[PDB]
Amino acid sequence: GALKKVLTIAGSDTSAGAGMQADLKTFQELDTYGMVALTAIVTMDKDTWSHDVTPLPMDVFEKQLETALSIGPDAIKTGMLGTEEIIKRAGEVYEASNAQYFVVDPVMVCKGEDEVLNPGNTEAMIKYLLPKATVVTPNLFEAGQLSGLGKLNSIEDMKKAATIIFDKGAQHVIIKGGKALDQDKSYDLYYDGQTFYQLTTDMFQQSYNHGAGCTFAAATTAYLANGKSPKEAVISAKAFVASAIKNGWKMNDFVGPVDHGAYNRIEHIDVEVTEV
Amino acid sequence: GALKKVLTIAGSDTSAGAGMQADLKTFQELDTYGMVALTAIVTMDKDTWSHDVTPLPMDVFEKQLETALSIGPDAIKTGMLGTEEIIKRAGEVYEASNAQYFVVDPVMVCKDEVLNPGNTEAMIKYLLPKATVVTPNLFEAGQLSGLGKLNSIEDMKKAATIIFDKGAQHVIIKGGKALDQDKSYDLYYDGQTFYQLTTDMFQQSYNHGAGCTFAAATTAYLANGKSPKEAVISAKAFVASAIKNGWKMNDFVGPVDHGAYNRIEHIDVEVTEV
Ligand SMILES: Nc1ncnc2c1ncn2[C@@H]1O[C@H](COP(=O)(O)OP(=O)(O)O)[C@@H](O)[C@H]1O
Ligand SMILES: Nc1ncnc2c1ncn2[C@@H]1O[C@H](COP(=O)(O)OP(=O)(O)O)[C@@H](O)[C@H]1O
Repeated sequence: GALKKVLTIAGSDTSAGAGMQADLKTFQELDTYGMVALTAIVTMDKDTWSHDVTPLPMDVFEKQLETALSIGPDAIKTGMLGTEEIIKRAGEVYEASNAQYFVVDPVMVCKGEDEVLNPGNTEAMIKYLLPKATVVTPNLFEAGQLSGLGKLNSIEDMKKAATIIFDKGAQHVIIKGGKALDQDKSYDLYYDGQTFYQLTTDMFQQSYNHGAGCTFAAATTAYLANGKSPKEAVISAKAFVASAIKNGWKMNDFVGPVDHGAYNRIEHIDVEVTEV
Repeated sequence: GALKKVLTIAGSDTSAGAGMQADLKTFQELDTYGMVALTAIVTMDKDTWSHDVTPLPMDVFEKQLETALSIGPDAIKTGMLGTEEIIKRAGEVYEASNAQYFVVDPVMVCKDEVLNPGNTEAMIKYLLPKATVVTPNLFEAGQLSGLGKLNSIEDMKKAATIIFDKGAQHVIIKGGKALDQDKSYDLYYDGQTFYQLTTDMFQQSYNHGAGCTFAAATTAYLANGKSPKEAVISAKAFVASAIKNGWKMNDFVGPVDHGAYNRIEHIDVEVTEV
């Protein structure tokens, strides 16, 4: 049958490792028809790599959503969304569409590493996106914010956060451990409301991992669209991103992206799956 | 070795078949590191499919170029560029970069007339003399050459000569549906020899993004080390498969399948000196 239509709602990462660029790249690697409704353009200073976020006007955001809704996505992913207004609209486009899958990557920006910048966006994601999400994909910080637990440091903490987030309406929860968990291996925790699954790969180099989160969530969405269950989709996504990470490369002294095409071009990576 | 970094200077096609979307998708298919400096956003009315083109401000355009230049592209493609100002800056950024390859897709909208011939003039002045490859369709080639309507391979040879002499190192004029409908003929010229490139003419219903995809593939193939002639032949094969495997999105548009070459099938290109 036809390619599945997969929409991301996200900003442009000019460096092209994260943002909508990671999304579209990943959708393409996974044999789906990628689409984007652009929210903002992120650029980087040539000397410091300091970010500058330029919002797109709401009129143009809405016109893009109108076109995408008309086309009719089979699955929708949200990336980093910067305002309450866009968060609310993203949930509404999903609800208006005939998409069967909604993957929410609840991206938050930090003022420390234990302090959120812009707590209002967290409340808006809880209010508008969690109750709609097929899969929500917080990192360890984000999971602590969504759950209200604060700092999480263990699989047991992640289980508690997943329970809470599920109870807030997300159908499936994957709490990424990854670098933030800082163990010998890379652990994530998947929950479906009944069983907790720990997903494990090797922990690869950490220097060039830009776009890992976006890519994981994008892969999850494409795998869902192509007919994997949420559990299978997150397992497959972890393999996909792990290869991308292993094969990350140095862009400059400030960043290096994952290699989105590594899973297909270079190597598959094994994922261990255990009940916890 | 490292992925080649390939930048497109292009707008967003919200429908995702053409524009920067086709470019990034094609770059990815061809095992390069795709990047975009966005010039504009094109949206379509849900009921009539009427297009609205929203230019992006020059300040955000410049911020993107600074980032992309810092990264350091190995190859740059230009897509549909809306203003003489942008056309000029695109050539400048190529020269400022260490990129070895510049692929200019001289996209025009036919309104033997364009909306603003000043854009054609700016392409001639600022882009053609920097281009490794320029990739006009039959209409665009008439405009760039000053010949108007082209009807034949012979006309295409004249237009290719004129465009080459305006300073493009290599010229491929796409005939496609405009020229004939039993086969899809293109004319490649390197200043020395004229080559006709041929595939079968495939379905014509769902061909959205074909031109962008062709120029994007040319760019990636040059970045990955194919000569200009081999790059354009490979690009024609790549897009031929994408066209053959095109599909209906809605009543208004049917995109090419950018991944068809690698996932579905290759298509051989017949090459003959003419
Ligand atoms: N260096 C690494 N090696 C292996 N897996 C990793 C690594 N970094 C992250 N991951 C995995 O990549 C995915 C994305 O992780 P995420 O936590 O979103 O990235 P970040 O560290 O930016 O927050 C998760 O599946 C996570 O386990
Ligand atoms: N229906 C078709 N069958 C086979 N090849 C085609 C078809 N339509 C276009 N082509 C080829 O696709 C490429 C892009 O052509 P074209 O669509 O003329 O560019 P443009 O969109 O800029 O008009 C060329 O190599 C052309 O020969």
